[PDB]
Amino acid sequence: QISVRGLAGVENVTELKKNFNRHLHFTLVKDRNVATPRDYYFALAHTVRDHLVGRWIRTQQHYYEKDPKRIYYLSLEFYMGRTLQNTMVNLALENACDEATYQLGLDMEELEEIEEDAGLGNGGLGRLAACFLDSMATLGLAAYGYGIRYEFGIFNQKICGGWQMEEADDWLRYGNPWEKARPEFTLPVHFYGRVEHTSQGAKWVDTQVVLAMPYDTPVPGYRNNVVNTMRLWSAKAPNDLGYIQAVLDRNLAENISRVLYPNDNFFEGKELRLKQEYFVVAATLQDIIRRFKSSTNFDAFPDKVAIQLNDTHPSLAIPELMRVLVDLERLDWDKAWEVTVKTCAYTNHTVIPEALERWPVHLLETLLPRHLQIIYEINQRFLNRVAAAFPGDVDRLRRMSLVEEGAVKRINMAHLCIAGSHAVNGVARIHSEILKKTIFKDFYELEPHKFQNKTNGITPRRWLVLCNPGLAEIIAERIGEEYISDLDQLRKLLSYVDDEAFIRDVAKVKQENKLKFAAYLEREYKVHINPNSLFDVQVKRIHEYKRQLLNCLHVITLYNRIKKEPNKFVVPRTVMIGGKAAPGYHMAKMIIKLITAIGDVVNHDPVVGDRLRVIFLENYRVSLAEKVIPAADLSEQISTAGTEASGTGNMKFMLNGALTIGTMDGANVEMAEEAGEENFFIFGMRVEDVDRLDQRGYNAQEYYDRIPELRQIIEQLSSGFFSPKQPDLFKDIVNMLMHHDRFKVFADYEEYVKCQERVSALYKNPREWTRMVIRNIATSGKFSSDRTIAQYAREIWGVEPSRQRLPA
Amino acid sequence: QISVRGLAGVENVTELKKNFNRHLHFTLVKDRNVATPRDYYFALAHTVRDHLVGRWIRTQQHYYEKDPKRIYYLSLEFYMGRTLQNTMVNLALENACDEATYQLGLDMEELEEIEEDAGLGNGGLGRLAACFLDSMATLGLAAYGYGIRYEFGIFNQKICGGWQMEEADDWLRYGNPWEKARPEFTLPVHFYGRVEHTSQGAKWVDTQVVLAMPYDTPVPGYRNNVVNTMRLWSAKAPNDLGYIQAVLDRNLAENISRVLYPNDNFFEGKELRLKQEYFVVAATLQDIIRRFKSSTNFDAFPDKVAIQLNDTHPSLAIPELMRVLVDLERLDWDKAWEVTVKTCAYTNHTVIPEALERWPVHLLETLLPRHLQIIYEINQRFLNRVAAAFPGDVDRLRRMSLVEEGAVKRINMAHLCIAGSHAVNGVARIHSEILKKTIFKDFYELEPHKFQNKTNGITPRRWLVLCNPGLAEIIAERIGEEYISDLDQLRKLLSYVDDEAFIRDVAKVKQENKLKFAAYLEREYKVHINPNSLFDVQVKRIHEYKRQLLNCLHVITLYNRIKKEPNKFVVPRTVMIGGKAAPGYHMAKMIIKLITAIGDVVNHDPVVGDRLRVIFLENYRVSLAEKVIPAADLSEQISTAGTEASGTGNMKFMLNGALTIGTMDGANVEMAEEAGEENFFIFGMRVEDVDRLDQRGYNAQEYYDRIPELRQIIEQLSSGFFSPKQPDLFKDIVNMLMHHDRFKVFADYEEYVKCQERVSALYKNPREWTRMVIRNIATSGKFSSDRTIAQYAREIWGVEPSRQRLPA
Ligand SMILES: OC[C@H]1O[C@@H]2O[C@H]3[C@H](O)[C@@H](O)[C@@H](O[C@H]4[C@H](O)[C@@H](O)[C@@H](O[C@H]5[C@H](O)[C@@H](O)[C@@H](O[C@H]6[C@H](O)[C@@H](O)[C@@H](O[C@H]7[C@H](O)[C@@H](O)[C@@H](O[C@H]8[C@H](O)[C@@H](O)[C@@H](O[C@H]9[C@H](O)[C@@H](O)[C@@H](O[C@H]1[C@H](O)[C@H]2O)O[C@@H]9CO)O[C@@H]8CO)O[C@@H]7CO)O[C@@H]6CO)O[C@@H]5CO)O[C@@H]4CO)O[C@@H]3CO
Ligand SMILES: OC[C@H]1O[C@@H]2O[C@H]3[C@H](O)[C@@H](O)[C@@H](O[C@H]4[C@H](O)[C@@H](O)[C@@H](O[C@H]5[C@H](O)[C@@H](O)[C@@H](O[C@H]6[C@H](O)[C@@H](O)[C@@H](O[C@H]7[C@H](O)[C@@H](O)[C@@H](O[C@H]8[C@H](O)[C@@H](O)[C@@H](O[C@H]9[C@H](O)[C@@H](O)[C@@H](O[C@H]1[C@H](O)[C@H]2O)O[C@@H]9CO)O[C@@H]8CO)O[C@@H]7CO)O[C@@H]6CO)O[C@@H]5CO)O[C@@H]4CO)O[C@@H]3CO
Ligand SMILES: *Cc1c(COP(=O)(O)O)cnc(C)c1O
Ligand SMILES: *Cc1c(COP(=O)(O)O)cnc(C)c1O
Repeated sequence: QISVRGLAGVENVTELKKNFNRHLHFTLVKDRNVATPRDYYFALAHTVRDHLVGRWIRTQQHYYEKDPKRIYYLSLEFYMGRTLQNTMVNLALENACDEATYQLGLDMEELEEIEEDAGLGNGGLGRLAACFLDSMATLGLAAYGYGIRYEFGIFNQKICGGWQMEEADDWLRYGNPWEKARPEFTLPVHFYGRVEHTSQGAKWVDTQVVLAMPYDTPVPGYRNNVVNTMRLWSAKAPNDLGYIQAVLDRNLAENISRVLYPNDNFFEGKELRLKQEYFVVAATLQDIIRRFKSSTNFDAFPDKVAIQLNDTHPSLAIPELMRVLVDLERLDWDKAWEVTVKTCAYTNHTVIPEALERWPVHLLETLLPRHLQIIYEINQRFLNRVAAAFPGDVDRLRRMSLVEEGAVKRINMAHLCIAGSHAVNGVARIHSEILKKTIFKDFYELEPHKFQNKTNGITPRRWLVLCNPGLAEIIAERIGEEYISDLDQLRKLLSYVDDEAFIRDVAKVKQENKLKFAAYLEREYKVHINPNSLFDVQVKRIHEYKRQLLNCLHVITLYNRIKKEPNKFVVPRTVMIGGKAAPGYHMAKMIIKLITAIGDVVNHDPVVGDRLRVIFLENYRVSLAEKVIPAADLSEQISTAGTEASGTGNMKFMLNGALTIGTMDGANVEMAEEAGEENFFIFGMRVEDVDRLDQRGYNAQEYYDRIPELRQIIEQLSSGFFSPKQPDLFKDIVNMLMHHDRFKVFADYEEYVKCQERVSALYKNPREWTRMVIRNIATSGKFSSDRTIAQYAREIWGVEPSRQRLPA
Repeated sequence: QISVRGLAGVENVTELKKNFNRHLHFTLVKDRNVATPRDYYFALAHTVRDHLVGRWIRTQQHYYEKDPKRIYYLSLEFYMGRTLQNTMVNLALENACDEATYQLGLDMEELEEIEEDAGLGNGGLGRLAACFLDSMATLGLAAYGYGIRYEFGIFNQKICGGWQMEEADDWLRYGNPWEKARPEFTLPVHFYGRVEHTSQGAKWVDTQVVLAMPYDTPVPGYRNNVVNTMRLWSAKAPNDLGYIQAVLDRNLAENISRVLYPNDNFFEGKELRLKQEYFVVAATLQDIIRRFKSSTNFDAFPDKVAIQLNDTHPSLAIPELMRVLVDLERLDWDKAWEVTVKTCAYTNHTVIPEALERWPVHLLETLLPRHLQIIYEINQRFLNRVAAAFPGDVDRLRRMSLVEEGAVKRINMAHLCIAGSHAVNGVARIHSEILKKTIFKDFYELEPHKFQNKTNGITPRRWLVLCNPGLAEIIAERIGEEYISDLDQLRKLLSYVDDEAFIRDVAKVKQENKLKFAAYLEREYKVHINPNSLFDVQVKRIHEYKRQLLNCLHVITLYNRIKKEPNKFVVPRTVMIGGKAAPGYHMAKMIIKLITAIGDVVNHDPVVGDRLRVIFLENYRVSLAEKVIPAADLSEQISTAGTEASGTGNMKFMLNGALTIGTMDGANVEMAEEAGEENFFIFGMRVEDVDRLDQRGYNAQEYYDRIPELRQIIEQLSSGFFSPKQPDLFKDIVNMLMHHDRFKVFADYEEYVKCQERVSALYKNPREWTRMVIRNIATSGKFSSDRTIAQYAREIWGVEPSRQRLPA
């Protein structure tokens, strides 16, 4: 059908159809007369999977022969989403399969919707891991993704009475055709026990043992025949056992890989979570070393191994690597430490205090006794270095210690990471500067060379070609298909900004996406949106710093203004807000309720008509993002300046033809810088403005007294205007806004509303709106994860990326 | 290589080899240079599996079209063993695969040993289910085996210090290629709740829900292209959910199908066990009814459905069927009951009191409230019938009640079964007569027509062709291969009893089996048996009624006699005793220890040389039985008369060329009757003898005082002769033997020892021993499960078996 979607081919198509039938018959054991749609999905999934195996085996074969430096990406999260379509795209089988399935009388799109999302992530951090795997494979790097195979990923969100209800994400129920169990690589992981000191050194003994079984999932590069591996560990109990109970208690050990903690940028010092962090770390390292010894001095270890820590979650890799080298390989501490620092690198993802991992000493003391001793030793030698560089600065020592004193002694994992890594990077220029000027100022002054920046990016394969084939096509029609793996080329579209034909096509693709999505809402959610209105969407995890509330205030303002002048003209808008709230985050759940409550009032007001609709996008996840983003006109990125490290959703919207309204926060700064501030809708306080507001003191009351429209909104919330049967339902919201708002929602209200008016004014001029859109798309090249990965490779891992196709 | 093993074939072999490679490449994702032996086993397993699918789909297709009466075999146990070789045999692919694997440079036997046993059974009862499935498929019956898919089957037994150590049987760890998950047939099962009475009748409400997911395993008939199904249910928690714990608590619901209770002929009133019994029953019935409505009056239900209860374990099918018909389909009680009785049949497996299921009323009251009411109602109407037939016999009423009074009110499930079934059968003639004369005398007098006998049998496919191809061949060489599916033809061998060539061949096959097994013991168990000695083996679950102890007394006698006259000649013997002891059955575990203790003394006595060896066969199971049985010369079947309902191991030994020494118990009676008492080594008390011994009173001391040799043995056990470091280790054994032996071990000692001497005398005459052997094999035809199943079909289910081959 469309060019960028691959060639069909007589032989190719008849080859797929026959294999589809082989699998339906032999693999699923069924015939066309009893086959269920799920059966069809599986037949196709196995057929496509077969085209990966040859390349997967030869790629892993290639690395064994050439023996290149290996990149190990450790993360407790891999927000993969669906993989059927992504695999077809990277293999160029999309049109062929579409045709073959067509001839077999089946709609492929219907079959793809049957696939369960691999929701092994919470949000930004886990999606970055997923995009990185794709880019690493597309750039020919010998990379391995390592994490945990959770039986249950992020929970499925259902709204009842306007409230969020959590449901277990049993994604493995019908089976996963993409994974391959490798029982022969099972390894033991130790917990508890005690440390024994002998003549030969320390000995960790009397430990409880848990087995780690790996499941490999293929990761195809884009049209280069490279297939890397993502290895996920699963917890199994040893077989070595009144009798019934002993057998049933095996579930205790296997609960380690049972469920993903649903926290987004928030620390929970639970034991189960620590066990998970050590489990993935211990099993991965043994696999790493094993693979290494098959190439005994570890002096060459750093030249053959690079270990990237995605946040502090896998920070135990540092003391674990030391333990093995010192306790097992018998290297001397200093040599061991040199090796450790040279192979490990750390990526920081946030600056908010509640997200920092600080594990109680008593917990590490019981669970990982030897690791605690190693951490103390690391701390000792590290503070000796600080003391020597900054003589007499006793305060600096307390601040830099990996150990935090107080009622409860804790270990600061972020400090552990900085000390044990040769590189520490932020995820956006502004975030990286803040790390050097605030949070890690002391460390930066001690070792300025370790700190770097690596602005995040997204993969143009899944986030453009896959989710917006219509836009990918009209772009390919003018500049070719090379940009798909070299997004910078998108700049060439800059000379089509005045092209009438292009303007019409870009505007038409968007319109089509909106129509398709507008229908989607009625089908599986029976709604009533007007596809001619402006699609105003804010989708991301629900959090106070994200300020979904500021968005809510604007929506209530629009409503009040309409009611004030019913017969005045206003640009119609469909406001969509979606995202999951972590269970137990009360405020976050109150916000979802408030949003649905507003929709309940606004959506049923005869006077408003279809000029304003408020929709809460239920169960937001990767597969839903692939749908709503291509259909958006306005991207809401309004976090208080200095709180959103980088953000990646913002890049998704820019690449897909939506305009951005946001603060100078995270990557927003670099995006506006690339497109030109005039092509961005920037508003609100900048970082410094937040700073001198705190020094002076934030008094929300001041804004309430000076802004009539704001005052009215607050009075409506308090009086029960949005909760008739429960007048004080939102007393907590108002209370927080008026007396304890850490994120200064009122401070940016006026500027936000005004900027929103300029957005509406521009939407009234279709041609100019679209021309600004073209300028955003044309400059979104920098935000491709290919660029990001190429920088990590050259500036951190010390390996050269290659686009050379591997033999077919 | 051998005739009965199928034809190779040019096309056939090159077709297997290529498919073997397809699977190794595409299914296991590997190449010959990294493939592990397990990988090879799986490639072959998937290849063979592919040859089943066509027939499996057409067989199930056939039944749908013809719509024959369906047989549902309910059992909580299916002792399947390995299925790779069995499948090849029934498909006649054994030689072809052997050749194809040979050409690929692989030893098939080595690959078969990699397969895990499906140990979803304890012993006799579960193996009978397995043999029945094979026969039902071989006789073209539209039969379905229904049970539970236990994550952990019978535990693996390991001996340490002479003691039994239990290990979890994690048989699904590497995966099961034979099963097929059918998520679309998932059904809900209810527990707890309460009964609500309305205008429309009773309503079971506020129940906890557990889902039942089926996994189908193919069951191939012998060379007839029929492939039946064994559907095993797995417990899953519903998805409808502080947050972490709720997710982790899902394991509570899923623990229902986690492990098989390891009890052999012993009742454990545990809640988990009851839940298992209802779980398999409720899910199976819904499946049965669903399939029925697709052929609404249930008057025809009994003509289209037969439900066989393997013991009382699935007895809840009776009140469950009533519940559905009355509470859901709204039929009137009497009609419902007529239907129930006509579709259900019950098979009794034992008469020992400790095996009878008596569930506490309070348990059924909490877990299955409505079922308790239905049982009470059934009991009421049933006793009204007894009262009418036996006016004034108040005692008879108490005895027959399904409800047993006392400190704790219980429900007698066996009484429930008799009342709700149109047929009740014993498993051996003598066992069935005992049911009518004792245990169920009252029921028999009330309804003599319900009671029947169906002597057990074993499948000649697995128990001859598969485990003893050498014997199968030399027999086929003279009478053809028709006997494999018509064992009666084995009688034709009766006219070869004087044939010199046959005598030499039969004796040679045995010798070969003994050599192969004698080596096996050294390889994986590093032992030292003499293959020229008589193989004396007793393999079965360890139990006091089985009297492994009587065997022990004989072994100690032989030893003491040798030590008395060291230079006297005695026929050398290798005594093998194997079997698992249920955990918590103290006495059973003491017996295993005693056996190993004897071996420790006997096996290291220089004076004994290799004239006497005592070996304890570790981890006895189906796959081990297939090895030791073909190699045995003497089969020990010495249970106290009247305790072993039937036995099936006895039939296995007879079919494989071993002579039998045993009591007139269970099927032993019918076997000796078929071969002729002169060709059997019968000894000990008969049922009546046990009876007048009890009436008089059993005084073990009397035997101890009158038998010098017996006295010496007891003194040795007490003095610590077999436990030097622990003098009173066996004080409990002696105590039980002397004061509380329910099984009268001493009563049969003298006769047992003497009979054992006649066995030795016969072994000294090779030619005559072998001629007697031929007479046993030649008459073992009656014990084929094909005969057994044909009788169930005609006399109980009302369906005609057929040997007609189904189109290929
Ligand atoms: O594995 C090492 C030890 O681990 C564990 O210790 C951890 C603590 O439990 C944890 O609380 C935290 O320590 C913090 C501490 O609690 C806070 O009080 C604070 O401490 C600062 C203090 O307030 C400042 O005064 C200053 O200390 C200076 C000190 O006053 C000054 O005298 C000098 O110190 C020199 C010593 O005087 C001199 O004897 C010599 O010390 C040798 C030592 O003899 C030798 O054995 C070896 O150290 C051994 C040690 O002896 C063992 O006891 C064992 O220690 C472990 C603890 O038991 C654990 O509880 O093993 C050690 C091996 O490393 O080597 C020493 C020299 O390296 O030289 C000293 C010169 O440095 O100068 C210091 C300047 O630092 O600073 C203190 C730190 O800011 O803050 C602490 C950090 O948060 O973390 C501990 C692990 O780091
Ligand atoms: O669902 C039915 C009931 O279920 C539950 O009851 C069970 C008991 O809990 C459990 O213990 C066991 O019962 C045993 C009992 O505990 C023992 O004591 C013993 O009882 C025997 C007794 O010792 C003997 O004397 C003899 O009883 C005779 C009786 O003495 C004599 O009078 C005559 O009985 C006639 C009645 O007199 C007459 O009124 C009439 O009864 C009607 C009844 O009116 C009508 O409602 C209906 O029965 C209802 C009943 O009324 C409800 O209470 C309800 O009963 C349930 C219990 O509540 C549960 O606890 O529902 C019933 C619906 O079936 O129909 C009755 C007639 O069928 O006619 C009677 C003529 O039969 O004769 C009897 C002769 O039997 O024998 C007793 C039994 O041997 O042994 C009991 C069995 O172990 O089991 C109970 C369920 O079976
Ligand atoms: C891209 C993405 C995110 C990250 O969004 P931000 O707005 O940067 O927080 C979160 N969830 C999903 C499903 C995503 O696709
Ligand atoms: C045949 C068999 C049994 C039954 O043996 P009996 O001696 O009748 O109790 C038990 N276990 C296995 C493994 C069997 O093969």
